[PDB]
Amino acid sequence: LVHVASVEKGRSYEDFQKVYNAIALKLREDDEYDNYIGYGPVLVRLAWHISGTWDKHDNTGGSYGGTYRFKKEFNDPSNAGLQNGFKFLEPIHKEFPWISSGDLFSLGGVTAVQEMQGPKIPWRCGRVDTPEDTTPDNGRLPDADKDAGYVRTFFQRLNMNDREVVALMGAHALGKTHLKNSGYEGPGGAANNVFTNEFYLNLLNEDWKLEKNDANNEQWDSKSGYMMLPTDYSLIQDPKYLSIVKEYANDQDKFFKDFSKAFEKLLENGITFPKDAPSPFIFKTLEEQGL
Ligand code: HEM
Ligand SMILES: Oc1cccc(F)c1O
Ligand SMILES: Oc1cccc(F)c1O
Repeated sequence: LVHVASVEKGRSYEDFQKVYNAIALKLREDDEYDNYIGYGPVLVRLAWHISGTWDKHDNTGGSYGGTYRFKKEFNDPSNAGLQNGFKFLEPIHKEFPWISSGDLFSLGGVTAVQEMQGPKIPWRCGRVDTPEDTTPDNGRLPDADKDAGYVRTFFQRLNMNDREVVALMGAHALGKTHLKNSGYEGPGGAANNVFTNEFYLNLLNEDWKLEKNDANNEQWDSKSGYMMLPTDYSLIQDPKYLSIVKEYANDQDKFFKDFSKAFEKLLENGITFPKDAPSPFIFKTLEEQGL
């Protein structure tokens, strides 16, 4: 199955920078959400979850078709809590009805990363909505109560290697787990609406204890009041992952560059870009625009 990017008719970089700006201004305005974390982290998780249904074997799922807008995918237990990100983006969809759903959901993630002082993430337009019967079944997103070999095998379906997996997981510096959404509770660090390499530093430097939470699931807790999922902790249990965790803990710029590449790839998996498609866009932040 082939999904060819098709640019929204007549649109160019300036149109998409306007959408970026509207998302960014709303992120600034709606500061109170989730005890003043704001909507940045949930938009990053949304962009990942709409992309992470992809299957390299048959090109099903993926960001292209925008299928999170349909009940089956919206209601995936794995997506619990993401309705908050969807609701955030609704007024943006209303203001800019011409942008496709997959373009909007993925651009929401890019905008959140950059507005949270993360790396620039080049972004390409042209995802096209596909109908309800193209929605992937539930169960393609990963479980958190697993070990390193699970994580490695899982991410092969998304064509991600060890370095790409460890870089993508650095997004777990952002936001928090919520007991009602996932059966895990707590944040992973102190700077959880600023994009940094703190995930790796905390994995290496905190004193972690394996405890049960109030949902009767195991998670790793620090006396600092941080937590890691079992799949997060697996990155320091496996020797190959551990090497890369140490690399990103010791090189902020390398983490930013590798995350940017892996996150763009994640958001673009499944999409064929015509040879004459526009180059990827690099959006200016509000701060760079003096806005
Ligand atoms: C083995 C892979 C992964 C597992 C099992 C996993 C699991 C989870 C779980 C259980 C939560 C908590 C959800 C909640 O309770 O609200 C969460 C949060 C989050 N995840 Fe992951 N995830 C993984 C990979 C990723 C990746 C690849 C990204 C993006 C690059 C990502 C970004 C986030 C973000 C930003 C949050 C915070 C959401 C918020 O604060 O609302 N995750 N993840
Ligand atoms: O209906 C929608 C609301 C928010 C974002 C979208 F992409 C939508 O299709
Ligand atoms: O380990 C974590 C995963 C997602 C969000 C967080 F806040 C975490 O500490």
